Amino acid sequence: ANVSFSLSGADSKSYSKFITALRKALPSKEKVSNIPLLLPSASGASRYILMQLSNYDAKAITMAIDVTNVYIMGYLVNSTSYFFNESDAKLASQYVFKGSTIVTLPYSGNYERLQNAAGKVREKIPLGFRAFDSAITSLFHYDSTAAAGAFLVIIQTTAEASRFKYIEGQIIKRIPKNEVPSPAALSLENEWSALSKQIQLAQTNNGAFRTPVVIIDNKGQRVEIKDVNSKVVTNNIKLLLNKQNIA
Ligand SMILES: *[C@@H]1O[C@H](CO)[C@@H](O)[C@H](O)[C@H]1NC(C)=O
Ligand SMILES: *[C@@H]1O[C@H](CO)[C@@H](O)[C@H](O)[C@H]1NC(C)=O
Ligand SMILES: *[C@@H]1O[C@H](CO)[C@@H](O)[C@H](O)[C@H]1NC(C)=O
Repeated sequence: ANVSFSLSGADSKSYSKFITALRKALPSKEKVSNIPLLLPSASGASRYILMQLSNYDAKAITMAIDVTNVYIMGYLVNSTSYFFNESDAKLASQYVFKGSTIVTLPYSGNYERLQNAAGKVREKIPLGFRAFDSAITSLFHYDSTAAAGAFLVIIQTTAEASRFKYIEGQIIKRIPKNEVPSPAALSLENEWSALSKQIQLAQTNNGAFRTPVVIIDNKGQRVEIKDVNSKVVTNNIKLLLNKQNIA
C-alpha cells in the first residue's frame, strides 16, 4: 500500500502523520494559492493509490483511491474485492487488486446513495477512533447490512480529513469519545468542489471569488467565503479538485 494506518497504539500524532502521508501520496504538478492542485487526469494503474487500514485487533483491509478526486473506489480483504456500483469504480477494477474475485456493491459511492443505503444521514453518524475501528471490522467481514454506514465513517475519516485541516481536527477531538461531526464539517465536505473551483478562478480575478461559497460555521451561522485571503483558504483546505473535473 502507498499509505497505511493502524489503530493499535495510535494517538493524535500518529493519526496526523498518516493524514499528512495521504496528502503527500497524491500526485500534484503544482500549487494554487499554496494549495496542491490534484491532477486533471491519470491513466491506468497510476490513477490509484492504495491505503491500508488495520483495526485494534490488527485486522486489515486495503482501499483503492482515485488520485484525481480522492474518492474511494472499493477495497480488498482476503482475496475478494468490493467496488462501488459506478463507472469510475468499474474502471478501477480493471487496474487494482488484480487476481481477486470482484464483487460489485449494491450502491454507488456518493453521499446521498450511501445515506439512503445506511438509512441514516451524516449528521447522525458518530465519528472517532472506536467508530473507525468498528467500521473497519464491518468491512473486514463484509457485514452487508453495516457496509454503507462503515463507508460513511471511513470516507470522512480519511478522504475528507485529507482535504480539510478542520475535519482532520474533528477526528482528533473524537479520539477519546465518538461524536457526530459538527455542521461546519459537513458544510466543508459539501462545498469542496465549489471551493476548489473558486480558488482557481480567483487566480485571474485578483484573489476574489467569481461566486462566493457559502458554508456554516462552528457557531451554526451562515458565512460567505469570497476571496483567497479567507482563513478557510490559508489555513484549512489542503487539496484542490482540478477545475477540469468540476464544471
Ligand atoms: C503507489 O504504490 C505503487 C505500488 O508500489 C507504485 O507503483 C506507485 O508509483 C505509488 N504511487 C504513488 C504516487 O506513490
Ligand atoms: C448497478 O446499478 C445498475 C443501475 O445503474 C443496475 O442495473 C445493476 O443491477 C446494479 N448492480 C448491482 C451490483 O446492484
Ligand atoms: C477474511 O478472512 C477472515 C479470516 O478467515 C474472516 O474472518 C473474514 O470474515 C473474511 N472476510 C471476508 C469478507 O470474507
